[PDB]
Amino acid sequence: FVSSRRMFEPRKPTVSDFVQIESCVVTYVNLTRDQLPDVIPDYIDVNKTR
Amino acid sequence: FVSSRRMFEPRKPTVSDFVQIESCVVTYVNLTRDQLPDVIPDYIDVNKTR
Ligand SMILES: *[C@@H]1O[C@H](CO[C@@H]2O[C@@H](C)[C@@H](O)[C@@H](O)[C@@H]2O)[C@@H](O[C@@H]2O[C@H](CO)[C@@H](O)[C@H](O)[C@H]2NC(C)=O)[C@H](O)[C@H]1NC(C)=O
Ligand SMILES: *[C@@H]1O[C@H](CO)[C@@H](O[C@@H]2O[C@H](CO)[C@@H](O)[C@H](O)[C@H]2NC(C)=O)[C@H](O)[C@H]1NC(C)=O
Repeated sequence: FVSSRRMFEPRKPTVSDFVQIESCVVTYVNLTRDQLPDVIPDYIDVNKTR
Repeated sequence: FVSSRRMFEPRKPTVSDFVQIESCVVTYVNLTRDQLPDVIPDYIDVNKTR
């Protein structure tokens, strides 16, 4: 869930809401190809659509 | 078109500028999926593409 830090406004995540980062860190939740759409309903699997 | 709240700089909107919302309200514009490409040139109908 994503919410304003000031105001609790829980919300589902968005693909555009995120940015890629060069390096992972130990605090990043582990995730897989299949899991990412589960976390992000907005995900687009180009490999599968192709 | 989307433009600054402060001033007038209109341009076509992008799905990247939008977000899901839990609750619809009667103020919201009724819309159809085929209108999404019409409303947003940046929308993609994933199901039909599949
Ligand atoms: C998320 O992943 C990082 C990266 O570690 C790898 O992936 C993990 C799922 C696990 O298989 C690690 O053994 C892999 O090395 C995790 O960071 C690891 O943390 C453990 C804790 O002791 C450490 O032994 C590993 O060396 C770390 N991995 C590194 C440094 O590459 C992390 O714990 C995973 N989970 C979360 C919630 O971030
Ligand atoms: C969009 O669709 C909704 C759902 O039908 C419309 O909401 C209705 O509005 C009328 C107007 O008084 C109410 O009587 C109904 O109770 C509403 N139904 C709901 C909220 O489920 C809405 O008018 C349509 N148009 C717009 C611009 O939202």
